[PDB]
Amino acid sequence: MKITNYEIYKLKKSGLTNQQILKVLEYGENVDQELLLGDIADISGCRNPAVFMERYFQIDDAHLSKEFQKFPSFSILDDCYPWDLSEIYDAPVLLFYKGNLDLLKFPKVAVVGSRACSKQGAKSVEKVIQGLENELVIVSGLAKGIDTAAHMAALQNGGKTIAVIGTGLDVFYPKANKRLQDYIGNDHLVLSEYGPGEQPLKFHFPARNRIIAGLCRGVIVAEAKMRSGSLITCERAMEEGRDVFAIPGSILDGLSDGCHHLIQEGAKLVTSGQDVLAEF
Amino acid sequence: MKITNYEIYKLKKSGLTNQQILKVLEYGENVDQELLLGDIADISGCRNPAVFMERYFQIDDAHLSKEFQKFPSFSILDDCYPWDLSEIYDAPVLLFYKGNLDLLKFPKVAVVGSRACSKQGAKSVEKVIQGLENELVIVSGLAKGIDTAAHMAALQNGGKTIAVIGTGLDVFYPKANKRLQDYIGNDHLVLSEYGPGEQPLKFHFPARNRIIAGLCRGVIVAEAKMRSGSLITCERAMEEGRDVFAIPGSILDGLSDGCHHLIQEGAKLVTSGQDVLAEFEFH
Repeated sequence: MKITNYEIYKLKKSGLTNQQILKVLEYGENVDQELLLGDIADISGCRNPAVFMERYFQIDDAHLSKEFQKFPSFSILDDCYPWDLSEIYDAPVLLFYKGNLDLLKFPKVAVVGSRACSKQGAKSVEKVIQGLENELVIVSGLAKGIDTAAHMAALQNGGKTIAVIGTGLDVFYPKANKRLQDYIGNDHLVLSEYGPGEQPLKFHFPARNRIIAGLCRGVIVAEAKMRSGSLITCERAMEEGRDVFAIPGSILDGLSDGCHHLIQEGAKLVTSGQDVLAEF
Repeated sequence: MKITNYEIYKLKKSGLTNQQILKVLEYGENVDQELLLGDIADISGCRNPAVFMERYFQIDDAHLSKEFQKFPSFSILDDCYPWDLSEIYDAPVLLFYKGNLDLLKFPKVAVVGSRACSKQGAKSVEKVIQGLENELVIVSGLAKGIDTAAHMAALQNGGKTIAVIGTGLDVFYPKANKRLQDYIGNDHLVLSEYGPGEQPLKFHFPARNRIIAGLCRGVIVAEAKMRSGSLITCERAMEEGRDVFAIPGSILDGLSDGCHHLIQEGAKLVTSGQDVLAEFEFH
């Protein structure tokens, strides 16, 4: 069989992990993605090949084809799949989108931070983004706090933004961002690994963060704490050889302890967009 | 003539600069500071040797000896002069003091910053000093703002402080800090290059800063603005091979811009006294 983007989705639905599909596609390369089901089951390295195959055969192709086609997609096999993202560990094998794929061709910068951000924190992000002078596409995860402030700031400056989410492209999270998700979803770009109707499950968020970081050469931090999600994203981005740009804060409040730890560990302290641009 | 501490003061009063006296004392070493006036005038490298010698002879020794003896002193020739301060360019040749010289025997850290700091800036300095756990003598210049908060934090913790002033030991600048200067002079140590009745002249402050930095193995910055006095002290401390520990702040205020610039340039970002202690050069 020819492994198409629909087949990649069908393999995920049959129980194959992203790492298992990566092994299959790695082998399938020098054979033009023309592999037998018994070989796919073998190459994948899954526990019970007979269980995977049974799950594959039980799939109602008519009902799955409708589901797969609800939102457009692209895979690691497609030419449009960005270079920086392919280089990461566990690179997403298939991504569903809503918007203009042309945004993936321009230079990108990630922006992460506190879900419960201060008014100070949000202004700091805006100030840094304005100073970027629309030279970079703002990549963030649409969650409450500085993610929202980073999206809004790139929009107001007359530039372009990419959102990457932890739900299906039809589900909205956080509930308040429905309008903002819909807007970027038309004029800009919203990316997701999750199919229609998939819920904001806890594990989807650290997973989604891997894509935010992976898409960009650098990550901008603001108001990150000592054992926060933003810190984990930056520490993992540093491991992928990506630049971390940390915005400092007060040593009294506790809101910027992660940013300060990152700067001590080698990250670049940033005060303006020019500080970010000087490194890029 | 034998160059004594009184003679060093008399040379400063005759028009010789600190660098000029430093050249004289360097040459005078292998001759046990026994040089004649014509040689002192020559070695110093002053523009007009005849004018220096004239001025030296016009000095009323009785009036000057009373002035010199008003407050005790020590010079670069004395055993008590700290070795770290001797290593700087243009090391003070003579220092007048008020207090306990024993404080010069302990490990010291400089604390510099904004004259017009914020309440957050002062609390940042207090937090970092508290975390030092009285392991270091707090060296600062008695200026309003960060300097005052540095001295008070040392005092409250039950620690020791050294003040380096830009006036005479009987002059108080700023006027509001009189009680603090008087107390530091009583229980701690106040140092000055300036003789009795000398006023807070603008140039006295950058000069005084060279001693604050020179005395210590590290400098702590808080709320240093761009093109500020605190930044200049740190940039020169970095040139002298001293560690600079910068306390970060908001990127909005403009207050911590100098601290942020220093961190970018290689200075250590600090959040506690433990962060300072972790990287501090002791012996």
